[PDB]
Amino acid sequence: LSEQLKHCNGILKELLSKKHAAYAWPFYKPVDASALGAHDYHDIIKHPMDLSTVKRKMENRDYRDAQEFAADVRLMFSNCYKYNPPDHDVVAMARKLQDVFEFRYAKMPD
Ligand SMILES: COC(=O)[C@H](C)[C@@H]1N=C(c2ccc(Cl)cc2)c2cc(OC)ccc2-n2c(C)nnc21
Ligand code: NI
Repeated sequence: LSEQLKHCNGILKELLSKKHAAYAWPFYKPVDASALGAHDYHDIIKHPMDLSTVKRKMENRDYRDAQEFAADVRLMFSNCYKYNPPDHDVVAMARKLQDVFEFRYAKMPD
């Protein structure tokens, strides 16, 4: 459980690492809707999430189990799949980052 959360922290660090930066970078910080001209973003996405928030929650010991952590990471991807047309580049980047997440998350210590 402590062990499971360390696995989660390792994943998080990987998702933030240089190795994945080419597709992970849109997920590094909260969506700035005004900056992007996306004035409908917060009407469509009721629960924003991003990797810096996941990181803060982990550093603050907010996550009590792996399932809670996974739910936030997956929310982040779902927000992207909900807001953007499925043929947009940002969606391809999300799918690639999600593949990295899901395959390593699956190796949960038990
Ligand atoms: C106008 O609509 C947008 O730009 C989306 C809201 C936005 N697209 C993008 C986006 C659009 C095109 C490319 Cl190639 C990459 C990211 C986006 C860009 C960012 O730059 C700091 C941060 C977040 C996003 N992002 C995420 C995550 N989900 N949607 C987006
Ligand atoms: Ni889940």
